[PDB]
Amino acid sequence: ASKLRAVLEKLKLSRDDISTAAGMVKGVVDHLLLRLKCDSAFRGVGLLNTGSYYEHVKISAPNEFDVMFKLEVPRIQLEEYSNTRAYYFVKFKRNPKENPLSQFLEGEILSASKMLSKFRKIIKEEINDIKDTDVIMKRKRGGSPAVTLLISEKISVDITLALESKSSWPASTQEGLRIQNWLSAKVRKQLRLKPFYLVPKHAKEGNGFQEETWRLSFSHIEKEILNNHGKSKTCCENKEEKCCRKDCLKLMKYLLEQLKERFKDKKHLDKFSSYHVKTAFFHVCTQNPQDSQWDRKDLGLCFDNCVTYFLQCLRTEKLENYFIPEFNLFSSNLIDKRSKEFLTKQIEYERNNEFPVFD
Ligand SMILES: Cc1oncc1/C(O)=C(\C#N)C(=O)Nc1ncc(S(C)(=O)=O)c(-c2cccc(F)c2)n1
Ligand SMILES: Nc1ncnc2c1ncn2[C@@H]1O[C@H](COP(=O)(O)OP(=O)(O)OP(=O)(O)O)[C@@H](O)[C@H]1O
Ligand SMILES: [Mg+2]
Ligand SMILES: [Mg+2]
Ligand SMILES: [Zn+2]
Repeated sequence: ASKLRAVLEKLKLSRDDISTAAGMVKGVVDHLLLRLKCDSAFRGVGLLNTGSYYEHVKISAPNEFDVMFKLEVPRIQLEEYSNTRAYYFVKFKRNPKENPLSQFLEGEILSASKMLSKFRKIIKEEINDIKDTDVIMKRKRGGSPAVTLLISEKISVDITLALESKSSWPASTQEGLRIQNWLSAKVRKQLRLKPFYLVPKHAKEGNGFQEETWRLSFSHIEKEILNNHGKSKTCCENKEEKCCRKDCLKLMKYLLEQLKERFKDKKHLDKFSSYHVKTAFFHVCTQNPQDSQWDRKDLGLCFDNCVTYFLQCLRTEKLENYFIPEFNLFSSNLIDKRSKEFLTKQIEYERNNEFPVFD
């Protein structure tokens, strides 16, 4: 109640930190975007600002920014890899015109691993010829489609290549985005007329990866929803309509960040990410579609609703991707049962003890 408000106060981003970080990031990102347009493959590349900073749910410090370098790929033909619902091979239809991505084809399949290698290579060469600014590239991770930069040893920038398709969303999405009773059927229809994205994250094949696979991304839609999040079009535009939706997501993010920090050397929580609590939070929005169910005065209850839904997800080992219902973020394949039981026990103790990990 009063204690949660004091936590939200401490999580607020400093105006001075925002001013310095926003300037540093824009300078680096604008430069790379310019250099990439100069390569034959990446002529159409455009910027999408995404994740928690641009959703206004970043907590503590503005020290991690996300951007998509998107690229329209006309006449795309997707093939689902192995019923995984989220991972696809990219092929092309008949096209008289030369394909600008020819260099990355393996037979008829656009190689995610080749395209990412060149993307990463270009960015690497380019961040040397930045001289005015201190910028290094961190080592490639199999988990992330992103190239990660560190600016002035303090600010991380994740850049993901993203193919843009203006086609209908794949069939795996048909029962996703259950926003009809919250944001309206007409908004669901408008969002589903927007493009979708594919990022070069590869699917599991036995011991390793199917290195040519891409994964669906709806980061653009997640941002649209968080920054236009009410049943009322004037939600949070006036003092009579201040909801606690973003406050509840910030508190869930802080709960996980604090537990991950406390066990950062003991492995049990390494497989959990902020995307787990972001996804769970969108599900609680579907369950609680009225702005009256997110009144600022009910912060403690609204936060409890998010905590108990997340606990139910851990116990049942079910957390659907918000866009792709048959994609289980909490499957055995991804997170072993012992890790989920360990997180459940820490979160139960926090809920039973008024969240001492916040104090
Ligand atoms: C960059 C950027 O800009 N827009 C989206 C975007 C972007 O990151 C993604 C998109 N679209 C995305 O899918 N990222 C991703 N996917 C899986 C994972 S994991 C290893 O499966 O947990 C992670 C991830 C890995 C390590 C640490 C961490 F914190 C997160 N990250
Ligand atoms: N497993 C995932 N599946 C799909 N999209 C993901 C996944 N992980 C991350 N993303 C997308 O990439 C964005 C950036 O991810 P990132 O890990 O930086 O988290 P975030 O939402 O910015 O929150 P924070 O950085 O504060 O933890 C997410 O908001 C989401 O749209
Ligand atoms: Mg982020
Ligand atoms: Mg990131
Ligand atoms: Zn609101």
